[PDB]
Amino acid sequence: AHAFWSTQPVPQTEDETEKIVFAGPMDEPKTVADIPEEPYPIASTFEWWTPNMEAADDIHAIYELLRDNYVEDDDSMFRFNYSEEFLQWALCPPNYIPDWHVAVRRKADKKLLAFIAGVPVTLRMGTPKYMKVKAQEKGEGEEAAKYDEPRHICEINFLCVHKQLREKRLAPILIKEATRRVNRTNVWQAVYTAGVLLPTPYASGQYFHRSLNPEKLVEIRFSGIPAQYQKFQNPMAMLKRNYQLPSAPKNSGLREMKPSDVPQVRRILMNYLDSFDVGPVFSDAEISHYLLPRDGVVFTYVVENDKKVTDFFSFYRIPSTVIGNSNYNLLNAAYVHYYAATSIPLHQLILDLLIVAHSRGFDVCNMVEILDNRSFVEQLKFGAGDGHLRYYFYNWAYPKIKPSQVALVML
Ligand SMILES: CCCCCCCCCCCCCC(=O)SCCNC(=O)CCNC(=O)[C@H](O)C(C)(C)COP(=O)(O)OP(=O)(O)OC[C@H]1O[C@@H](n2cnc3c(N)ncnc32)[C@H](O)[C@@H]1OP(=O)(O)O
Ligand SMILES: [Mg+2]
Repeated sequence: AHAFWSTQPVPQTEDETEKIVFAGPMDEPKTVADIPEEPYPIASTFEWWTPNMEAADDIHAIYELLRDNYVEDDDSMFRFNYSEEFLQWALCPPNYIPDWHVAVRRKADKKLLAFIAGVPVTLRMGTPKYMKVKAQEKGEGEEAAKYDEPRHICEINFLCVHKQLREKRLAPILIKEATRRVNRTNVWQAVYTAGVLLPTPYASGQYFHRSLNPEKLVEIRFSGIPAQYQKFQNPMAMLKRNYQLPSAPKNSGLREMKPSDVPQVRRILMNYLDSFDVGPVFSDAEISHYLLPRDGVVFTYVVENDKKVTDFFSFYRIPSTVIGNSNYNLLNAAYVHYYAATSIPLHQLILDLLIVAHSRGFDVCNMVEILDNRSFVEQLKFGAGDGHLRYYFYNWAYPKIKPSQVALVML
């Protein structure tokens, strides 16, 4: 059934995954000198290209590929429209490796046909808590702890093959060439997410959506007027009423994050993320990059009490193209990013996220049920959507975990 994935160092079935008791590698330990130094062969009408993320045209090329060919919902009504500013942010974190960004161009006209991106991430990915307990019970604690140290790996995103080149087996060639470039830098695991089921996730969760401009969401058929709002004489005013929000944040002490906040946000986030099995470790430079406000891209607020940062939240923007509607072209969505609460209940922190997003013109707030996101779904009127996000590793055995034990937000 899987001509390419059956060749790769990943768990092949759920049955195999339910047998995994320790974290660790799947593949032959290899070394850098064993890996081919030459790019993977590709047909003579194509060429490999390494975009220059400091070049505006190169970012534009990648932008147009993804605006016209990247992921859609399952009914082909919405397609992501990541902005050029967001791709420069997401692709160029501290100490990014230019060669981990891999593209195929048609050699004739230099048309971008395919793309995949890798960035560094420092991930805790040792054996999870529930499995470490079984280990203790069998007298296998040392095997179970072997790979506890945070590891410097590759996070993969933005895989895309142009619609005219679909189902020609171009994606496996792009994946093999990214793997080669990453293994040439002495990194042997990756982490990625997908909406589709592939062999084989270590965690899966639903997406949730909090309506901020319900009249537009209904108009573009992102949501409907739900059948129950029919027993009512007037269905939309009632829907607006249901989702209305304050005009200003309710936490006194909330403000935008500034550079001098970086070391306090680092400490409070790192302490919070320790409570999850799988999660990133960020330096001060990586907190600056991922969390300092950037117009149109990432939005971050802290709660300051007695001149100390005690809580914060962040959200990022990804608009979607609305595939043909006469009144609207764009869905403006905010996505819950990292957060940490120490002074107030998480629901009261995240209400201010919704208030800020709504006053900044966002139509919906989205999240996956990772972190402690399930703890504010009902009070903040999030509803499950039709999608899921599945988390995967390349070359890493990992016991199945709940999505509430995952702390890596993927952009
Ligand atoms: C150590 C470092 C390792 C670095 C790498 C780690 C691994 C990273 C892995 C990538 C993580 C990406 C994370 C994200 O960005 S997920 C977002 C993926 N992007 C999209 O959905 C955009 C819209 N669609 C497309 O652009 C194309 O349909 C894609 C490119 C998805 C497939 O193109 P196409 O439809 O033209 O097909 P093909 O004939 O060329 O190839 C068919 C083979 O491709 C396997 N397939 C299909 N979908 C995916 C998928 N999402 N991840 C992995 N594999 C996938 C499929 O099972 C089959 O293999 P097999 O079933 O026959 O065995
Ligand atoms: Mg193809």
